[PDB]
Amino acid sequence: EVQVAVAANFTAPIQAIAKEFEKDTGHRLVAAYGATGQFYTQIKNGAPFQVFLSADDSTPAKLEQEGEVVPGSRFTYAIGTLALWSPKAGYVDAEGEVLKSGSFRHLSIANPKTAPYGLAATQAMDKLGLAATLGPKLVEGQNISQAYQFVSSGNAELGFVALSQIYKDGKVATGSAWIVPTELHDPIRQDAVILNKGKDNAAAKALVDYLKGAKAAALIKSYGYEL
Ligand SMILES: [N+]
Ligand SMILES: [N+]
Repeated sequence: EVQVAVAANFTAPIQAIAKEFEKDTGHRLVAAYGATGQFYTQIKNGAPFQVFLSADDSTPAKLEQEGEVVPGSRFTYAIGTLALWSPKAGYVDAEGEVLKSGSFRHLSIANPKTAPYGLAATQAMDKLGLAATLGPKLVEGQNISQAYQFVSSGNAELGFVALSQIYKDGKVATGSAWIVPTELHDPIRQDAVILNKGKDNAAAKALVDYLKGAKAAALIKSYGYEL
């Protein structure tokens, strides 16, 4: 009974939370996935979403200034991490020296105009002093899921991906990765919000309470997010 717009980094997490949420509360979570920025437009245009799980905090804040949000509704549900990643175990070294030494032609990022995880990537390359040399090599996905898939499918040698896409059981579980240290970019604070069409909706209220709950908190951290 709850239409949720879900930033692509949070695709697998919400599919998992949706299964326990349905069983526990009886309300069905119907999720659309995509870039935070694309949902900003859809919401502005009348999309039926009732809850919005952003990959940032500024987009929910922007929507509230423009009257699309229930005041009092904004909270942080997860804090993400950026990783440089390749499915090839020898390719991305433990310190990220490939960004400086590598011979790759394609570096995958999510569209930084719509994807907070892409913005974190361009902040990190900028603070590394590598924006001018890596810029020509960039290939932009429409969201962090597409950016990841470019690397997984071999359309780019490596990419800046969401930790949630490669992390299981407290560990990067596949390929080779460098965890981007936070000082290189703004913390990836991911905020949730009840939208106008979710005001006074029982499933919407149940969901945000659930996201703050014990079963949701354990799943969220199992994908590498901090709370
Ligand atoms: N930056
Ligand atoms: N820091």
